[PDB]
Amino acid sequence: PTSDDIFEREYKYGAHNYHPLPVALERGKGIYLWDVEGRKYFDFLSSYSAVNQGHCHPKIVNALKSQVDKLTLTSRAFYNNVLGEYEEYITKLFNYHKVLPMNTGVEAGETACKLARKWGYTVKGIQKYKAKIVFAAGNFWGRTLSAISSSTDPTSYDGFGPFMPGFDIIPYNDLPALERALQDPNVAAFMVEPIQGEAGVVVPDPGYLMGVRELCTRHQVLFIADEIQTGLARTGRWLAVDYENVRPDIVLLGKALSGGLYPVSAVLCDDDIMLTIKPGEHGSYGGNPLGCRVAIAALEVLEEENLAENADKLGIILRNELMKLPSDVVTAVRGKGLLNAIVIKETKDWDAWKVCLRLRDNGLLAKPTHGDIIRFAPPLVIKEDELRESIEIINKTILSF
Amino acid sequence: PTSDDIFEREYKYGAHNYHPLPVALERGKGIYLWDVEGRKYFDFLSSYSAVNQGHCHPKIVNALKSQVDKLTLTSRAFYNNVLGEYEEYITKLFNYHKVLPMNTGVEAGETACKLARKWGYTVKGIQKYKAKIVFAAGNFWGRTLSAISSSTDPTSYDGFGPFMPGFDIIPYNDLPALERALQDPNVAAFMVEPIQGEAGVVVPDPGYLMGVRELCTRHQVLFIADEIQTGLARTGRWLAVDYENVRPDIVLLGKALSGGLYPVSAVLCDDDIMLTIKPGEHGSYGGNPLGCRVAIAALEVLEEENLAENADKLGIILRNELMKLPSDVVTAVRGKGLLNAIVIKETKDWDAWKVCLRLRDNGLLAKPTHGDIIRFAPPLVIKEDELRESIEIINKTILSF
Repeated sequence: PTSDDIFEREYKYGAHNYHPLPVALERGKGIYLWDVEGRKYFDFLSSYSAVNQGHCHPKIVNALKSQVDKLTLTSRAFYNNVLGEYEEYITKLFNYHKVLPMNTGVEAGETACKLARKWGYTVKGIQKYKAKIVFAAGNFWGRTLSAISSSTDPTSYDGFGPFMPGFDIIPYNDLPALERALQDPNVAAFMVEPIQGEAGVVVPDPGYLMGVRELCTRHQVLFIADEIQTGLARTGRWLAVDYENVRPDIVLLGKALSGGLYPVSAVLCDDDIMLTIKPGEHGSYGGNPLGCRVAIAALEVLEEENLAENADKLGIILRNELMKLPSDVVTAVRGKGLLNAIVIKETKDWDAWKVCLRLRDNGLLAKPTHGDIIRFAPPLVIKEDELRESIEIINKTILSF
Repeated sequence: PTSDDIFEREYKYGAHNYHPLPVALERGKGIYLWDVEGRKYFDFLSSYSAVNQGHCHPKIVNALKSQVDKLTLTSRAFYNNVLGEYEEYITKLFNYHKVLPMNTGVEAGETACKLARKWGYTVKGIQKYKAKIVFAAGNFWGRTLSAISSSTDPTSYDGFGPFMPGFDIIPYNDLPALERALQDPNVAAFMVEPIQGEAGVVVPDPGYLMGVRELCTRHQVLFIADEIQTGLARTGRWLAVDYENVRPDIVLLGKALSGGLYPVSAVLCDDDIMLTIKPGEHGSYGGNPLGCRVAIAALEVLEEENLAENADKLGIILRNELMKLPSDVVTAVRGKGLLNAIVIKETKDWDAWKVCLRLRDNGLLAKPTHGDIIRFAPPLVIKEDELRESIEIINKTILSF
């Protein structure tokens, strides 16, 4: 079964909702992926930060193998013995009272919007169904009807309406725009990524998150920080918001929360928000004992291998080296920790897709995000010499055009 | 760590979005659950049909353990070697051209609504954002803002608006009401459960699904059958719709699709619907190689152990025996296969909660659904003598009041 056969079979029997980079992977371990032909690649996407710990981390694998023989799912009609250990662990780790467990990132975002609205009505005193949520242009939090109703990307929402009302959109990285938007007393929450991943690793200016915190507090608005991609050591801190020492009202986690072994996501917040949802009023596989064992292990790997500090150090090296590329062809380099992107001067001859095809040819896997943006985001377990070898692949590729 | 300690820890550190039956489970195998005190229970919920194959089926466990060491997640930016084998398998099994993989049931329902709307606009020719979707009262398909916008249960939507427009609701089990609703040419789809699970195992009348098929065809409306709970042998056929030999336009699968080992869900339909979504326009962990290995195994267990035929035979026995209970206390018995429920004459002295507490005391786990409905739904691997022992527990419990 060749790579072309894999491409062809999916084309026959699977929906056409993606056009992946033409490479067919069979095995992953740490920073490396192997295709069915046996070729070896640096993984410079890390499954959008879901494998921050590297592919198939043995401690996370071992947690899954141990728990799968015991109990994998009771549903929340009953209690399982694991969920509470995990809740105590993660809430103490991030210093919120409570966690609401879900499965995918978009489910955590949906839960956050529901909390915001219930809190708006029952605590802030907004009149029923006037509550607003404000989002930043370029945000991405998944693909339900609600999440695409807050999107400014036409490919995500065009042809899928009508849309969820009550969602307002302002520019990213713009404190006067947030201040203006929050003059409306019916706003219940502002949801924002500390760095916008799918928009192309858009890093806001120093001080933006501090201003977001202050403005949300000043106007009695919940600050929801979406760290589903940026959290869990990817940017060089436990949360990307830690760079500005700000405490969001709601923090969303996902992706790396399982090391890529299981869909686990989390909504963290204090009692005054969490308990506006009463028994029977929300839920989901959420909180199952298998995913909880996996996530405990995945978090322990992050702390025990000091991956945030490694991501900080190596991300400095990565951005410094990438800035040595010619401004003729690479027009920007941006990122924090090991979440980085370059922008290429797209001609009609070359574009980010062709660059990623050639990087693939040269043993490195990256994906383009808008026709001129390429993300460079290897697992945080990468070592300095591996990183420098990968950078030289990048340099060879870009300078080969 | 006692059962009371487990209750207490979750109360401290977890959201209060459930009030589970007070029992703390540590181990599951086949039809049985064990709590942390070591007590043994018949599982008569089957995690809402996610463990149709029984808890921890060894073939599904073995598929997970084999694949977790190889590769668990590349994301859909690249191809993995497993997804296509699974797509070919499941599409050939249910005889649709294509599958769109997702993770949770509500994500499959969201995908279905998105397909319906895109198809409405781009194929049926509905004007943009006039498309309607019709749902049946009592439907349940999860807890996103969209799904609660179609709900008629106030606890699911009250305090969480404003709501998704374009969703219309008619009575269940009512062909004249569907016919009336479909006179509107802007209706793109009707979504319906062949038996409504969370509503209390509401079985529609013989011929309802045939009439739904005919009316949807007559009026150029997509018939979306939600078999996330009813499918995969639970009701005694591969799909609950097979009892009426009808072919929906979209079939949703979930829950048992993984044997409870992994959140896997599926959207099945033919090219003329599926391919209205283009690359970049929808997605998600969806289609990851670990979940695909699990789901292949889980489907093979269903076919190889002939669980649909077992569910049919034993469900006949279960309903016959339950009907022997006095009409003074049990006012209805309903179900197909091993998806069944009883309705109890709730006084102020007794209610379904107290019944389930006592069943728990007597070694059987069931959950109440509306204050007077108790579901009886053990895994399909149950044997006749185990089923009769469980029935006698039910009889002892109900007659003890």
